[PDB]
Amino acid sequence: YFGTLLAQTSRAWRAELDRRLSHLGLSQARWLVLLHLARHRDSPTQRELAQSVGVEGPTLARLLDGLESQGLVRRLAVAEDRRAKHIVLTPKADVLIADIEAIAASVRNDVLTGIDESEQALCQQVLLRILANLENR
Amino acid sequence: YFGTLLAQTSRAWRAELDRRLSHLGLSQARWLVLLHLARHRDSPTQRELAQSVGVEGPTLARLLDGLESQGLVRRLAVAEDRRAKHIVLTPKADVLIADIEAIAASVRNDVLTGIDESEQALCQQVLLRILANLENR
Ligand SMILES: [Hg+2]
Ligand SMILES: [Zn+2]
Ligand SMILES: [Zn+2]
Ligand SMILES: [Zn+2]
Ligand SMILES: [Zn+2]
Repeated sequence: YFGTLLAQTSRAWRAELDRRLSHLGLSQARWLVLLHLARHRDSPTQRELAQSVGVEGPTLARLLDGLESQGLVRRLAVAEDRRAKHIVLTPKADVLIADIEAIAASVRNDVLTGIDESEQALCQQVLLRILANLENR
Repeated sequence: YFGTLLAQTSRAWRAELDRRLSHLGLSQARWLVLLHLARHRDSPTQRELAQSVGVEGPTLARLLDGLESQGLVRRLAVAEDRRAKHIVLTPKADVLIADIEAIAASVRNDVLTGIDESEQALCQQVLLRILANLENR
């Protein structure tokens, strides 16, 4: 049950990151929204962020209210022809994102212990094909 | 962001299974509880099932109320020295589980298209080490 092994490994890794991030009080998915904002250079729309964070739109709206309440995000227009609200991080958020990335790097280091760089690369190519098979549905 | 590629691939595969199962009206995780019951030979406790399905206990209790309401599961004692409630499938559930497994096999077939048996095996060994690294925390 290949799909089950993938889901279990993914759940275990996100549990471990949620544990290492637990001091930050960023409950529900909220730290994972921040992490994804930190990682893309474009400012996403709500629709784009929900896609990548992996959550329904109405769920993201609640997550975003939380982060916005804490002064970590704003919903803003970003171009003369991008008038919809885009989600942008604030300067306040930067000491926070720096810490979240450092902790996410720590979990990545530790969970990859003992795994060969070539085998990691091969594992990634298998996952990318599974994803293309799904996305090309 | 290896962890992100794993989570995205896992989310895409579970989305696809949820799509193929959508006619069965087994909303929230409920079909995934059934699938896990179908796949283990022992009857799990609530604690065991929550672990493997990947959900908090109180969340599983609601999922289970749903399935129990539909006559798909019972919570029962299973031994003279296993007096706690164990979750058992009903005979009613069998035409249902048969269909869910057939559909889960279809998704597995299709998402593995183009991926070599050796590379699948290698991918699984990488995931198993990541999981052991996490479980040996
Ligand atoms: Hg892999
Ligand atoms: Zn913490
Ligand atoms: Zn992202
Ligand atoms: Zn359906
Ligand atoms: Zn199971």
